[PDB]
Amino acid sequence: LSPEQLVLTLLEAEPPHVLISRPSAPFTEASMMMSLTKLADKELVHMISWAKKIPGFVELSLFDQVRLLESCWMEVLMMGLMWRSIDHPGKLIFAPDLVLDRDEGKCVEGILEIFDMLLATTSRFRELKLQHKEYLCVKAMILLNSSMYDSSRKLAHLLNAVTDALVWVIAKSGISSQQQSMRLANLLMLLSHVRHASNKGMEHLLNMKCKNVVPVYDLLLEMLNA
Amino acid sequence: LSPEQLVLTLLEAEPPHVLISRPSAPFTEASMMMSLTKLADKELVHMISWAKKIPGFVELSLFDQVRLLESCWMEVLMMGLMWRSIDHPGKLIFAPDLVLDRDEGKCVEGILEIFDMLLATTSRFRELKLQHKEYLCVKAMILLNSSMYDSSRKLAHLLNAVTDALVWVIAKSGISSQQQSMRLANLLMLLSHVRHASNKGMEHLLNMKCKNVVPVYDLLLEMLNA
Ligand SMILES: Oc1ccc(-c2noc3cc(O)ccc23)c(O)c1
Ligand SMILES: Oc1ccc(-c2noc3cc(O)ccc23)c(O)c1
Repeated sequence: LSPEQLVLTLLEAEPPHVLISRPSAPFTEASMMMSLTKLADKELVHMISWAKKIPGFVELSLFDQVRLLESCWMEVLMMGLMWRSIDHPGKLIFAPDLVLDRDEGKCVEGILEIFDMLLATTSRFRELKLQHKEYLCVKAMILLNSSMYDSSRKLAHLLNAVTDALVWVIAKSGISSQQQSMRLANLLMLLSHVRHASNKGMEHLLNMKCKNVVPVYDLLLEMLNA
Repeated sequence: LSPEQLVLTLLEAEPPHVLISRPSAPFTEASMMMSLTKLADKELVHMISWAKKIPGFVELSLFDQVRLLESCWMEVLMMGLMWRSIDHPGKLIFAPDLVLDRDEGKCVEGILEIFDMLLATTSRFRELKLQHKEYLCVKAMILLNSSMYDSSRKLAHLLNAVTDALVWVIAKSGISSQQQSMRLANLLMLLSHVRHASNKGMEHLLNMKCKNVVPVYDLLLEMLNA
């Protein structure tokens, strides 16, 4: 399985876009939290289908597959969120029909700081001129590398193959050899930012759940608690 | 500055280790916290001199300097802890006479979870055989890549010089171009985990401050509230 086939497959596995519209009424802390959670919940199903299409994921132990998923879902969602919002400064494209403005975050306590984060990070990928093929590779890496802790070996092999796919895609651009290393370094240092946004969001979401301001759905309730 | 000279500036920037010792009686939740917040607080004074000795940091604006330090302080402390602990598996060398074992996390509510992370990441650096020069570059990249932001171009420039320095340090090993790209991605992917550990560590510390188990007072408090 060459780095070329792996990217091809990643493109195929791309999860389709989830559609969600704005509720019929001015956004209240309640309506917003519901819109985002329902959206996240629906997305989580597609992520799982995406993970399993990644060569070698299904071959990992059952408990590691869920360990990697429970650990990276917010990161993977916010990275998808960023790619969508890349060409639209100041906006967050949660869905084709759900494009919140920065200031619109002031409708939910504390989420405004999270919107700024996602916006700045997205702004950073924008300046980097993030390519679609790099995004696909970067997204798959967040998954395989999300968890700290015969199966560990396969994982190692899997992250290795994906890293090799990013390198290759980067090289395909025709830029300097010295630039290949700088760009690789730049894309990866942004993973800490994506990770930081994910940590903060989950904190926020968890507290919304405790403040019981939002009911939980089938699958998302299992991920948050983890 | 050429890579080699930048790395020497980084070496000269390395501050002394803060010495602390095991308290009088066995560890109480309160004394253990007093020990950790006491250690951090004294290390922060050293971390500030360290950052000021990094090429270009003092040329950044006053507010930027503080923004970077407030954003990454914990990440930097944990990374140094990892370096000091890299050769002693199962132990966290907070200081020469403060070597806690995994099972000593059970003295504080919720910090055992953090210890495990800290040891897993350290263990990760150990298997990659992290060389001192690499350690120096990564710690500096953490400070410069911390915040999610004329003085703006000064940073991406600063950061790029340290990355180039790391890129050089890896090349000096003489390994394959492919292995040079893999080692860089593996070292950089780990920054995410460090950031993650830093995030939990602070949530925990902020929580303790509320339970007032830890009397986080001066300097350190300025780093937490932010
Ligand atoms: O409290 C919350 C709830 C949802 C999010 C969120 N961020 O990015 C997203 C991308 C999605 O596709 C679906 C939900 C989110 C958040 O950052 C905080
Ligand atoms: O509540 C707390 C208090 C201190 C720490 C800590 N982690 O790593 C460290 C490294 C240091 O050099 C000094 C303090 C800490 C923590 O993770 C949670």
